[PDB]
Amino acid sequence: SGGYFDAHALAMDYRSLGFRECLAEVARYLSIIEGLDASDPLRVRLVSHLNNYASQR
Amino acid sequence: SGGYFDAHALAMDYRSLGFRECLAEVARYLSIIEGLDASDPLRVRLVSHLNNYASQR
Repeated sequence: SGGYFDAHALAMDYRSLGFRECLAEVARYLSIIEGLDASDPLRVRLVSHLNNYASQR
Repeated sequence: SGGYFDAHALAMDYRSLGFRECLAEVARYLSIIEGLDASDPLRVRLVSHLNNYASQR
């Protein structure tokens, strides 16, 4: 408030970004390395689990 | 360092922490939900890939 900015709260926002960086790598890895397409059961279950985990937090 | 709060350093730590939280959830999810033990090929490759990706950063 006022002339003060909560840079600590801003720092905490990096947690969700780091979490999603890993989520993105999970999707890329499964797709490109493991060769699991967009309809693969495991790929969809795992990535959606991570999405829901992040949203809950 | 110095007499001030370094929000930059804290942000970097939250970023690295968030990435590892996703990695932790991936390992836990595979074990508990998917039922893949610690020596399962897929789980081993994915968890090891992410762990290496993290350290690489």
